[PDB]
Amino acid sequence: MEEKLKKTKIIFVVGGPGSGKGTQCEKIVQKYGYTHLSTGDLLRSEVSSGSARGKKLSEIMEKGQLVPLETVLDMLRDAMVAKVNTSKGFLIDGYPWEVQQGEEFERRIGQPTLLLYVDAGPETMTQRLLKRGETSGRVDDNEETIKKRLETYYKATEPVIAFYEKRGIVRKVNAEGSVDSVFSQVCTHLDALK
Repeated sequence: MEEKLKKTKIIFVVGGPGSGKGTQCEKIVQKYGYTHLSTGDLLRSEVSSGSARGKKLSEIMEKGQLVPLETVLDMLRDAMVAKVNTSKGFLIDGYPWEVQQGEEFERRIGQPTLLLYVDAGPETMTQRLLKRGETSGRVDDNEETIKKRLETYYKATEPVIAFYEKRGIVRKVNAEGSVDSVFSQVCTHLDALK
């Protein structure tokens, strides 16, 4: 795993819920071929056997809560190996949990190359969460409050992205609009490590 990882580049294609990260994420695989792997589906697909621990994360993933912070990396190291052999690099969508430190992800995988943040929310996620929420009769339908749900999102990820912006490694995409508004950028980050 790692031996290949150290040799391969890691990429994280993700951002804010309702921005449209995933929309481009796979489109990336379509463009360069970065392995599309979410830190969630890793345990979601692992719950089969992993069902031992699956007890909690199984519902969390359904709860929208936080995914295992301990497994995300070991699994992230698990998500790359199966492709590193043929993958120049790989995509990490869904995001692990939280940084605010740095020394953790690379501590398992071994080498972080690029980090993407699909920046939407005040303008977009508010307008997006609706069609996905309201048509379903959800709460995300808070097109008025979504700004604040996104505001509170700042205190969480915002101090992180910027933190990575200091190193100039993270690249926030502008999902503040349509697919192309978010996509012309998703590739900027992908072409930045290239």
